[PDB]
Amino acid sequence: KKRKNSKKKNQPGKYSQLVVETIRRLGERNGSSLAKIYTEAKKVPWFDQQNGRTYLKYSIKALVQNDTLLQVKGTGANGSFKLNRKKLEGGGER
DNA sequence: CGTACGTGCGTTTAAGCGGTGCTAGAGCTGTCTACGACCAATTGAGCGGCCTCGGCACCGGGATTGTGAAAAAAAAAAGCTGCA
Ligand SMILES: [Ca+2]
Ligand SMILES: [Ca+2]
Ligand SMILES: [Ca+2]
Repeated sequence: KKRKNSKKKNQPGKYSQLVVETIRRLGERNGSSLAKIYTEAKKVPWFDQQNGRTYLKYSIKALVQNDTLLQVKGTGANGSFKLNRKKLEGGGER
């Protein structure tokens, strides 16, 4: 349907998935923080201890831009990120 | 319940050792006089004694500040549902 419309929607990577799973899994409040999600994110056996935190940082920055996720205050530290996916297109928009 | 610490490995580092070589500077000696003790005479700073009057302790009255109770809202929290 037209040009740059009805697009691929490439499935996110295992860390970007873990960020979303973890945010919903313990999410019933006004925001889930970077440091919070990291705390039991690393409980997962395949999680790369040395870099994982940085991967989760890449994910959250991209998920917010995607409009998959949204920040309650979300500048640098604390941030707090609620999945804003609920009331949206869900299919992508420019 | 989360992870900071303790353990134990293999790998890396530089302390420790014994030695040599060089000389700064610690420390000793001898000399000589500037400086401090000691003294006697002089006298004025600082002592005790004494008097006074204004600060400050104490009081009463009023202004002000902070606390706690009760009632009522805002909010998290909890237990309760069917679905999916
Ligand atoms: Ca702790
Ligand atoms: Ca000397
Ligand atoms: Ca006096």
